[PDB]
Order: sequence, then C-alpha cells, then structure tokens
Amino acid sequence: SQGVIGIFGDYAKAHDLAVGEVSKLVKKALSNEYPQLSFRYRDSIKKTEINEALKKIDPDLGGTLFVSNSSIKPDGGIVEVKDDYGEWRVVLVAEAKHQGKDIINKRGDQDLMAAGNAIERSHKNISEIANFMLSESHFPYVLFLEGSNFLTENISITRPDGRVVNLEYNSGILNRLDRLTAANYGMPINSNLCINKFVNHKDKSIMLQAASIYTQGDGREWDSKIMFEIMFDISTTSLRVLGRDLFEQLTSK
Amino acid sequence: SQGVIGIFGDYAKAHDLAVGEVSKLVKKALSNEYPQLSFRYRDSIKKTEINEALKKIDPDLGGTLFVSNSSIKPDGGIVEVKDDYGEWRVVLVAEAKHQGKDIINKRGDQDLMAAGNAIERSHKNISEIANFMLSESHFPYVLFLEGSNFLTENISITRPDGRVVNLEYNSGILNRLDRLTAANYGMPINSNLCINKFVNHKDKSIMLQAASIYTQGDGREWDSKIMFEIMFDISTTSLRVLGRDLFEQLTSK
Repeated sequence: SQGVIGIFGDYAKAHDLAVGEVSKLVKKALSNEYPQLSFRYRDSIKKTEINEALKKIDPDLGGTLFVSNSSIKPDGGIVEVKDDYGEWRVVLVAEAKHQGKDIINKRGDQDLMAAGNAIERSHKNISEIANFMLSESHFPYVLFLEGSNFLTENISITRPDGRVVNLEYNSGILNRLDRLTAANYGMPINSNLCINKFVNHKDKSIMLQAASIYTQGDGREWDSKIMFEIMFDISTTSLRVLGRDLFEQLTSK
Repeated sequence: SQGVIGIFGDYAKAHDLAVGEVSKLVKKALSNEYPQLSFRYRDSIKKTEINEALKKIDPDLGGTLFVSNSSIKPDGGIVEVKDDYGEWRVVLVAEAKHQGKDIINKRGDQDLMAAGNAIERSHKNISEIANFMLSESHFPYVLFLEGSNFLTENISITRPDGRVVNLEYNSGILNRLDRLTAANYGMPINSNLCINKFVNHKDKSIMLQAASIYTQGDGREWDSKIMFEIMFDISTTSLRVLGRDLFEQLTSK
C-alpha cells in the first residue's frame, strides 16, 4: 500500500521540486487518494474574494478595495476541495522563505550581509488568508523557513581557509525566527497546527488561527521529499475538518 | 472648559511633534484629565511579556523565545493605565508610516521611485500587540499612513517646468493602501475602531481585533494638532472599556 504517495514524494526530491511545484503534486495526490471529490490548484486570490467572503460573515466587514486587480499570491499556490454545496474550500496554502545566505557553498554593491527583516512581510500574506477563511474551522497555512537567520540549534561551519565559523543560533545579529512567531501564538515551531484551537476568555470562546511555521534550523536546505508529506499532513487534516461538509460526496456508495 | 486639551493640541502642531512625541503629550493629557489613575508611557515590549501574557491565557500558547532581548517597538510608544488590581493595561499604541515620496517639495543610487511594499512589515508590529492584548476587549492600535502611495482621492500636482502631473489614486503602480487593509477586516479606513467587534459564526462568537488605519489620502502630510485628538479619541475609548476594572480608583470620593 505505500505506493502512489511514495512515488510522488520520490519524484519531488528527484527534481528538487519548488515549494509551488510541490503543492501541484500535492493536489495530484490529494485527488488520487480521495477520488470522489474535485480538487483544484490555483495561485492567487483576487482581493475581491476576500471581501465577498467577509461581507458574508458580516456586512460591516470587507468593504474596501482601492486597486481592483489587487490579490494575495502565496508562493506555493493553493489547493481546494469542492464541498457538498458546490463551493470551494481551502485545503493547503504553502509559502517558503529563504532569508539567510551567510553559510552555503562595510556594505558592498549590496548591503552588509548580517541580518535583515524581510520576513516581517508576511503582514499581508497571512492576515489576508486567515481573513478569507474567517468562517472555516481550520487554517492550513504552512510556512517553510530556510536560511542562516532561522537556526534552531547552533552549528559551526568550516571555511575556505581553515576557519570553522561557530554560529550560535541565538545570536542577535543572526536570528530572525522570532519575527515570525507571533503568527502562531507562541506555539510549537515545526508542528501541524492545522486545526483551530478555541481559547476562551471571560465567557468567551475566541478562535485562534495559527500558521504552522516549519524550519530547518541546522542551516541545511529543505528536502523536497519531506516538503511533500508535511504539506500532505496539513492537507489531510483540512479534509479531516471539512468532513461533515463533504459526507455524501464520499457516500457515492 | 476647552482648555488643557486645547493648549496641548496647539503645542503639538506649533512644533510639528513626532508621532512618538505626540503619545507622550497624550499621556500628559490622559493623566491631567483623569488624575486618579496612574498613567505611564513606555516604548518597547520585551518579547517575554507577550509570552508571559500568552501563557496566562493558555499554557500551550507563548512558549518560544530564541533571542532573549527580542522586543516589539512601536514607532509612537505606548500609554498604559494602572488598573484596580495593580497591573498595567494598554491604552494607546501609535505607529506612523511614510511610504511615498513622489510628490513633496532606470534605478539610480537608489531604486526606481514608483512603488514599494515596505508597509507589509507591519507583520510583526501588530500581530505581536494584538496577541499581547488577547485578553483585553479592545485594540487601541493606531496607524498613520502618509505618502504618495496612500492616496484615497485623486490629486494632480503641478511641476517645476509647468507640467501638472495628474495622479490617479487607484493607479496600480502607485497605491499601496490595500496591503494594510487586512489589518482591519475590510472595515472603514480613518475611523476609531478601538472597541472589539464580536462576530459569531456557527454558534461561536469569535473576537476580531482591528487596527484603526488612518490616512491623509490627498498627499498632504499629517497635521500634528489633529494627530493629538485622534490618538486621544482612541485613548478615551480604551478607558471607556477599562471602566469596570478602574471603578474604585475613580471612586476616591
């Protein structure tokens, strides 16, 4: 039985498939595995959709669009299922960042290579999606961090001329992982946080939506074969929650 | 009676007070107006505090800190009141951005001057604060946008040599206001959204926290005198909601 999901994962690695490219394969498999439903991969959400979705939740929400063609374009596309009611539900939104470049094989033409805040931008890309899914009970948002800024553990790298640079993960000048954390409420890095955790403060059960932030904190880059299962775990749990709204399409017999 | 809050607002403008500087004056007034409470202005929140605050809500939340001295530093500081229980509550967190510079009095040494995404960074600065206040019933987060990227209406500017550049607010190449919108759920730009609006989907009342995004969409820069009342409106509503937890400190007689 360890077949199709096997051969796909291999093919991912055997071509060092892009994060965007992986999601397509993921739909390819997502379909092959539950072939009763109709899966679709797309790569942008028109800023409109978010609003349309928001008014649906509340009239007073989502009522501003200044540049019509505005859209959210997550690096690794989006995979959606078609629910019993003919709408499309979100299953996987992947994105991968590469802030680093201090270790792999006065400012110059380009800035000093020490630290940056390029990752803070995920301002737009997450908030927009979580809002587009404000009426869902899951947030299959996956982020793959990769670079000499997102180190979890310490590692020491040898140099051309003997020196074995010892990079302390928690060096202020080199760790940017902490700017992304607010995106999950301080929860466990590298964990499938696909299912919404309902906190409740003072008689109120307010819903948290956390982005599953993953990172190869040893410095080594992402192994595509693995990027497949990861996304596939998120995916499955998305179908796990969308179960009741998929029921009969599954009950074709 | 239109006295102290008058003279302060004037002094703000009469010195073109910085957004950070205004908040201090705002505390100065916030105190002078309700002199029973103890107000304090600070300018950074140690990444720790957020976590401490988060565990308090839920043990499984806020359990990651990679670079100890990490902190959220909002441009315009923070103003807090001291509640009946000796803790400090958030009253005002102001921040102002200036993405623009295409109108006021091939790339060069610096990039082509047309459009940028520098505002998307507010990834960190808001999510961090709203999380630090996940147990409050208000989000006094105020953002002041200013620049030739945040135009609401269209304006045409004359040039050195006669030309009267006609800038269409909704030109794709020049409008960046739409990247900030997800920060308020599509709600009204330039409005005191200090009070949390509890939406409810499928038997659930999930809490929304929106940042009151303000903008001088005519191109003209921010008039400090006004930046005072604005922040003061947010402030007051923060005390409006923190009323029950301030009660007796107000009942000194």
